[PDB]
Amino acid sequence: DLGHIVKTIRCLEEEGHIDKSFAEDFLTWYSLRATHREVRVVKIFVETFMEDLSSLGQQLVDTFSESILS
Amino acid sequence: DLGHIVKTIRCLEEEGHIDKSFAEDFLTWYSLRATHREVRVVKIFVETFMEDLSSLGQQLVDTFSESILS
Repeated sequence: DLGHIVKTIRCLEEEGHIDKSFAEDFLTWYSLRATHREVRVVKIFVETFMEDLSSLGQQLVDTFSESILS
Repeated sequence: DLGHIVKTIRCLEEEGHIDKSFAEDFLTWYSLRATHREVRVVKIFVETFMEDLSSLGQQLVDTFSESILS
């Protein structure tokens, strides 16, 4: 979870939807003072995103592999 | 574009949908020998992903900001 949340927050930050400031605050909050249910809800959001990432990856691989190999 | 493609490929790699090997090959291919149309199609896939990232970011911010602030 924590590893997935950090990786996900990094993706967001790298494209400027959150500033480094919010990233830090989000992670400190998540780790220290997020209630058990708000963690469960964070996990849900991250899981949807993981599914979208899985899909893109499959798409890129499926669509371009043949070309990449030459 | 290129900056967005690299950032996007990094997100994928960080969660093991592609190995560092494919990342490198994908980027070299994209830059050097991807045809103009296959670039247009890559861009489309990346754009869908950018929309999914935008949404997650908004979701996290919208849902948790109040909590993060205390």
